[PDB]
Amino acid sequence: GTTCSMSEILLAVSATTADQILEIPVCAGIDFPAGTPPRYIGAAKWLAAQSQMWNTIVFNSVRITWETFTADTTSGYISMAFLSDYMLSLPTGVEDVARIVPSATIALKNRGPSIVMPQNRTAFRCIQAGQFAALGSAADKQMYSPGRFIVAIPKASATQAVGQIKISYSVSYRGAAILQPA
Amino acid sequence: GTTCSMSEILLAVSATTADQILEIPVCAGIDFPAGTPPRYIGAAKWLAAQSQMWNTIVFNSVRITWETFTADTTSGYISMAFLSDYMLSLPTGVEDVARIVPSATIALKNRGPSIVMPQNRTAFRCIQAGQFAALGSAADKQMYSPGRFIVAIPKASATQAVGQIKISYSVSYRGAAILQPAL
Amino acid sequence: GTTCSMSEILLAVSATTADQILEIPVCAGIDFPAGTPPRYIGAAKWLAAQSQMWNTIVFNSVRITWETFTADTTSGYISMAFLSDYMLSLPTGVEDVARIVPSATIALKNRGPSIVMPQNRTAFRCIQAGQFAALGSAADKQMYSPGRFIVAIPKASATQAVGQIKISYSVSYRGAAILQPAL
Amino acid sequence: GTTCSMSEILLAVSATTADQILEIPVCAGIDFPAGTPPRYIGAAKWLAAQSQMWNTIVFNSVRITWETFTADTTSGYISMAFLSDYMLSLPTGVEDVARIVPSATIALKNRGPSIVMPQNRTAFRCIQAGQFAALGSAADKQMYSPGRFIVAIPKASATQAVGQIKISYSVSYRGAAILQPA
Amino acid sequence: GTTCSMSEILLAVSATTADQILEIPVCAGIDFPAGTPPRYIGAAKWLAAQSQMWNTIVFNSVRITWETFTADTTSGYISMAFLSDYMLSLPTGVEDVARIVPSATIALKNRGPSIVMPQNRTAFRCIQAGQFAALGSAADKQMYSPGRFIVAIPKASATQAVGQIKISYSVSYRGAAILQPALVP
Amino acid sequence: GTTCSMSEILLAVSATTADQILEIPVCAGIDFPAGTPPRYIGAAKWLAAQSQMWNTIVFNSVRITWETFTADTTSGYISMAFLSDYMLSLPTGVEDVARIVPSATIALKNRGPSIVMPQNRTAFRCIQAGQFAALGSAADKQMYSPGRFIVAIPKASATQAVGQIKISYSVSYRGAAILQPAL
Amino acid sequence: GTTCSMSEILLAVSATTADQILEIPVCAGIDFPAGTPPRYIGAAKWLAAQSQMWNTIVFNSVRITWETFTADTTSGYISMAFLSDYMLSLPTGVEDVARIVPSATIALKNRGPSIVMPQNRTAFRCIQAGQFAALGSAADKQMYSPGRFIVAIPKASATQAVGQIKISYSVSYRGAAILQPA
Amino acid sequence: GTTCSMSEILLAVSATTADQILEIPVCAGIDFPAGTPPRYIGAAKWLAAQSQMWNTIVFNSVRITWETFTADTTSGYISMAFLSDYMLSLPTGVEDVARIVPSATIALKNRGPSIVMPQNRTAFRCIQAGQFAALGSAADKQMYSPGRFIVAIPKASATQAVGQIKISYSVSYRGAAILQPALVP
Amino acid sequence: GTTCSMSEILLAVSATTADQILEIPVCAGIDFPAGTPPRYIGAAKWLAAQSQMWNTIVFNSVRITWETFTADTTSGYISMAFLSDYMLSLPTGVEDVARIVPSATIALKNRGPSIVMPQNRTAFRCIQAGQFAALGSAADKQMYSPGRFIVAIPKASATQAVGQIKISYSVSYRGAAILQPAL
Amino acid sequence: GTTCSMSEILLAVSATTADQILEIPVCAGIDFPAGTPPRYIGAAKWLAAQSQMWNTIVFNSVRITWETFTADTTSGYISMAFLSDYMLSLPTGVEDVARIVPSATIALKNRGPSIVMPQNRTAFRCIQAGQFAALGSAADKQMYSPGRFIVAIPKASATQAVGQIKISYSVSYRGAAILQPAL
Repeated sequence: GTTCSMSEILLAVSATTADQILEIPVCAGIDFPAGTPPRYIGAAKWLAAQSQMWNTIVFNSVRITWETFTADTTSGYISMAFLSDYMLSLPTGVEDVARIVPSATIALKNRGPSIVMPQNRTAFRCIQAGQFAALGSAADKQMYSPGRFIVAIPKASATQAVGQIKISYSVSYRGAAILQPA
Repeated sequence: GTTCSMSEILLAVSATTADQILEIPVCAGIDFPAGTPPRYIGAAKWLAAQSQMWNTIVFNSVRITWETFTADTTSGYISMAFLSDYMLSLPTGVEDVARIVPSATIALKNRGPSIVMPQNRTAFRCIQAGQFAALGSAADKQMYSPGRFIVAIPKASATQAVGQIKISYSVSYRGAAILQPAL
Repeated sequence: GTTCSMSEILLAVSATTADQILEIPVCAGIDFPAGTPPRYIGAAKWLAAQSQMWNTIVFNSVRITWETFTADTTSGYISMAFLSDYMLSLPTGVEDVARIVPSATIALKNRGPSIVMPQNRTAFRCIQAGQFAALGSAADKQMYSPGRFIVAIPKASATQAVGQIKISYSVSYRGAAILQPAL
Repeated sequence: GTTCSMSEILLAVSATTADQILEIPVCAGIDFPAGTPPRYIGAAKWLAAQSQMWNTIVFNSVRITWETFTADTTSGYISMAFLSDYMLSLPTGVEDVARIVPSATIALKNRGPSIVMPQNRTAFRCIQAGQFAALGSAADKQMYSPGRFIVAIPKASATQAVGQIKISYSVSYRGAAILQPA
Repeated sequence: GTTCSMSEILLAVSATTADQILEIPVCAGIDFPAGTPPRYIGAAKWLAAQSQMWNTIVFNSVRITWETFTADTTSGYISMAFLSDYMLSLPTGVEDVARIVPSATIALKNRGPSIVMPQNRTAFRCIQAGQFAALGSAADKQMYSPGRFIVAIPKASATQAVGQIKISYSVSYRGAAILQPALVP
Repeated sequence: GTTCSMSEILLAVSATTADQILEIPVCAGIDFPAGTPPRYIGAAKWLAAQSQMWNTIVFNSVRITWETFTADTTSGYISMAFLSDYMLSLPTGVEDVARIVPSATIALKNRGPSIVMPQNRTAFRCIQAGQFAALGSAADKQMYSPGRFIVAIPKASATQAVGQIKISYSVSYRGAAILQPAL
Repeated sequence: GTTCSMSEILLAVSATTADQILEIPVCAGIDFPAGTPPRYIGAAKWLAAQSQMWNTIVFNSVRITWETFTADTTSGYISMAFLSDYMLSLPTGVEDVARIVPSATIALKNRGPSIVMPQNRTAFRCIQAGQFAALGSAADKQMYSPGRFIVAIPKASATQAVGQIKISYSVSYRGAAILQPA
Repeated sequence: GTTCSMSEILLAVSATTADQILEIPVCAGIDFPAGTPPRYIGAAKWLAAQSQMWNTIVFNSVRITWETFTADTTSGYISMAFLSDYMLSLPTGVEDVARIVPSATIALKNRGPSIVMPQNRTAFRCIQAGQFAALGSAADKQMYSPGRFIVAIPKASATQAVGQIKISYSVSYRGAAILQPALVP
Repeated sequence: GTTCSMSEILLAVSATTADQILEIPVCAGIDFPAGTPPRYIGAAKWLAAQSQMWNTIVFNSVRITWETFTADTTSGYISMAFLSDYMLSLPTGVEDVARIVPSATIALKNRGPSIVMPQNRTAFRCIQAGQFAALGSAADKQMYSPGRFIVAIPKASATQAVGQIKISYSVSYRGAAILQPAL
Repeated sequence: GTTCSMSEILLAVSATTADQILEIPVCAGIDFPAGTPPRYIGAAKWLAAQSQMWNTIVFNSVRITWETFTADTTSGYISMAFLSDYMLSLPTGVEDVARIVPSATIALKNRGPSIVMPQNRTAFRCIQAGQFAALGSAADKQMYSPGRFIVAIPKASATQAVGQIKISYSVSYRGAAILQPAL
């Protein structure tokens, strides 16, 4: 068992005429959009790979951050938040993602404070994304994940790139084994 | 980055009328016999999968162990050893695997001490088995691996199962990313 | 609530022309092969009985050991290992059980070090073997068990007895109640 | 070997036109009325199950308590006591259970002090209730049990429920094994 | 996240010619008898409401108590107990609820000691009663609850009121959010 | 009263086409197979003799060990374990002796760790083997013995010698007297 | 190896018209009069049995004592003494047992000081009484015993019981084994 | 529970033309020769009575002593000893009672050292003499007694009184209860 | 007077259709099977030679070990033990050598713990093997030796080599003289 | 001058109908069987090569280990030992290699303790195997070597592979020079 820390890109946000309501579950092995039908998005490639090696992972810390490709002219906001429960629905409406125990609206081109997950040190049996997408009930999903990490942006007049979002973490492994998934 | 520890099966040894000279490289991502042509054997499935997620792995510890399916009647020995260099040839002759800085001949059905790798804490950029099999020079291979883990058994009159060998380890990851391998 | 400790037999290993890939889940109440269709094997009779009395069990320690009925003539190996996760498949191939975070190949007639489960002190709601066999998803099974305890031996030319495997443990109960299991 | 502690129900007392003279032996594995012919009553289900797992049990502590389902109108008393010897007869007569080294008459609907067993730290080889009912001489039974726990109530004009009695304990196991009883 | 403490009524017990075998699961959000078909009973209205606001609840303490509306003339007993496991069946027979690790038979009109849950400080993701009634396996239900709280009384010749039972607790919340529940099959 | 310590042979194990399920009670005076009908086996001759002299014996320590006459060719396992209770049945099935609080499967020709009895310092009124075989209920037998010491080996194709098992102990006597046993 | 201590009867003395000159060797395993022809007398049954279990015995202490069944009317003396050498003859004549490095004449019905063996902590390979009676030379016998313990009483007019003599000891064993004697 | 200490007579020894081989078990409640058929002898009346009151007795100490009614003219010896095990036979032959871990031959009219039981502090469930005589196996009897206390004297030409033997003890009770004994087959 | 330490071979064990019950006395000067008629076996050649030089030898330590020539196929056990007394008979039956204060059944091809003699620092007048074989009573033999070192293996279907046993020791001499032995 | 440590194979043991009595001298430069006529066996290739570079070598530590290729069925023992003197003869008879100051009989398929050379820190002028085979008297050979490392196994019914033996060591060099050996 060994410890690890890295800063890595999660997703490349894109403004679009439709509203964007997005959620990224924090499994031991991420790499969504697993299908099928496809679900969730974002993928920290390093983590799934390194964690496909062990057997039990504790994350000491994790954070999500925003970075700006945009010119000052653009108008728009960007909400980020962190549900800790699966039984609840994904909120509909950015007006409603605006309310959370932890939330931010950094947008669109500003420094801005980094969201940080509330502490939760408990062992989490690692699984793969296909495994995780295959799961049915939320009661199942709560076995493997601290909770979905939700991000949302309102519609804009025309599609355009705007900038990456960037996870950072410290995580600690135990128990080495390399076998085929059930 | 997160730490991990597990006990896992590596291979299922089989006695055979030919001599058995076997080597298992210890990459960040194992799962041999990668081809082609196929090379090496053994596969800790959990490790390649968990480690295909990150980007840089340090193994704090690793051990190899023997376990017995055999009845007392069987005769035979089983040598295990750990070369730390690729420039050297695979020894030919079990009589010659008998000599090593670290070695054992537990065989064939006894408790027996577990081989353990000498300490080596340094960062190792993770790669896949197809990647690793594709490598040419040994000078390349030393970038990614601590060193091949060699095991050997002498010939017997008739083929038969005899028992699994079992790796254990503590390993520590950093840097998360999930991308397609270069060719 | 009371504490307890005992050394007890788990299974009587038998060499056979087919390969043997075996797994024994460590429930609060064991006594497999529960059916039906039948699954798993081994049975510490004392534990299921004593633990059918309480309601919540913590195991401070547990170990698995090998003992030899065989004559020296027999050839064969015996791998033992301990997966801590249900989502993963049972490895196929003794060559592949040879790799594990914790593993051994003591075989076939030697003292040999005892496998020991990595520490895991957390409360585990007790259930019965029929209950446990009835469970569907692995995500369910992880509620009640630390993890399956896998053992494997390679094929041999003719069937024969070879020796018992022997669990030992210290375990600690709380909460007394004696009721009929739910269906 | 592990330690344990729980609070659990033992029996549900019922007033009846006949006198009630009841005894509950404290084995390592309880779950009476074992037969046959049936003997004793009460059953802490958790304990027999948890203790069917080990091989040698020491109870650091144990207590018996009374709880009231009854309305104030009801009249009646309830004696509780703890013989430590099997060679002696079950007393006949509640008037005679009234005398003991340790005794109480809490009844029928009052707080009331909890009976507590005098200390006795010595190893006790666990057995099952069918095993225990099968035993003949008292000299045999003293091998496995600290002593019978007696409870008694006088007759009333009409049958009715009145309330549970509730054991509590701290107990400590050693030696793990799971085999078929002789 | 904030802490809270209250004393509140749970149910109003009623003697009846049938035997009464009752169980009240201790969810983060109670308010049974959720259906359908209806299951469980009792409802601490304050708790479900206050806890429908947060996201993760730890109960530091909880107790169940008996209070008497009855005249002295009435005869009957009342057992109270606390299973910590769902895999086990509801005991049948008050004679059998009489045996428990923790139990009492206060009945019917006496002071009587209060039952108290054994300590269990661990985080419990809050859910609603319809959610909870929708759950299938016991293995699911153990995710959300410490364990069912069982109460039982023997039959009597004629139906009548007898008195309330009364929960008390200290509980501690974290994580604020207010969203629509997911639809469990 | 005097103290004593010795290493001594207990039994000479023999592979056989039938399964071998064996138990050796640890009385103050051993020397089984007492009859009749005959029961139990093994006999530390020195101990019964020295202990037929006193009146009350405490054993501070005791261990059981395996030693190998066999050639490497033989296949087979050998389980050893230690029940502390008489009320329980002798397990049937070596697969089931494999599970115990304390157990080992050293077999068949390996160093292997020695089984050791869990500590139990309490006075034990000495009796003879005929006395002990005469006893009826288990509740009687628990007066005189810490608990039966069970050993088991699986069947093999043909009968053959394989090696002695070897008890060792430290024991401490009190109270000297030499009288005829009661019937 | 374990330690032990007990108080135990050795012999039941009997007055007789012949003179009584008696000796009791202190082997690791006593239980004389071993034959044949029979030799020596007295037997601490507990010791031979407990010591037939081990392999090497050291006696830290040992004492011999007198106890009185007799009425005051009886006349007679009783000498007790402890030779440490086998090469010497058994003294003939109670007048001659009267002289010793350690001796007493407690007789016949008095409290009286207990004889005690001079310290001798050295390992003594245990043997049985038949073994010991079989030995020829004294040089052989000195391998196994500290030395014979002699007791003697003068003749009286008529035979009668008079009282037991009573050994006490602390002894310490090592090395456990149970095999047939050569 | 209370402590106690007394000096009391056990038996009145009598010389006789037959050999005398006698044993007195040390139960919590003595008062032999219980029958039937009658067994053992001696009786400390005070102890059975005081101990029929409690429930669990530990004896801290106990001793046996000899006292002389005889004139100096009498010839004879008197052996006293203390077996701690029931599995063993009563020795036959005073010559054989002469050998013991603890023994004495005070006889017949002398001061003489008092025999004393080796220490053994462990709880002993009290029973009555009829109870104890009813017991079958020695393995049963070892539950209740430290061990039989044996005394023996050789034959003499004519029967005569010679003197009492006298127990002394310190003993400590716990647990008070007074109930009818169970009927052992 | 000088001190010394060496590791040396004692005997070369051979499986055989008859049972093997063997004992090796530990004299100051070994080199059995002295005759005649021949008795005992094994011979540490170095020790008799070096010790034929002095006059009084104390052994601070001594150990006996097992080493495996056999293939895994062979079945059989091997008991080793150490009687400290000559008055006792050689046990008959490997089942009976299985019981000892110190014992092991390592067999047949396993690491296995080394038997070690319990401490005994006392001066031992050196003699030769012919001298020692000439001795009659056991009471004589206890003058010169700590005690016989017994080893035993059960019968097998066909004769074959299986491996050496290997003594190790630290010993300390005093008093130098070189004279002809008495008859 | 630099330090070094490695685990390496020495030889591949083979059961054979003849008895096997083998010795491997521990020179600064090994790689036997040097001739002619050929003598000794085993070869740690890495060591001779690395040590052909310097001029004076001290070995801080060295160990020999056994590893099992055999099935449990095989019967046989395997003795390992370490003479420190050349003046003495190679023992004949595995029964006689059984006695040594340091010895083991792990065989044939068991964990088993590793033999270890007694400490001996003194400078040893390096030579080559042809050089060493050319030497005549033992008095010459003691200049360059700590002492021969002997291994032996008893005969078996049919030839077969059984397993490697495996040296491990820490060694420390001084003085660099690369010249042609003297004849």
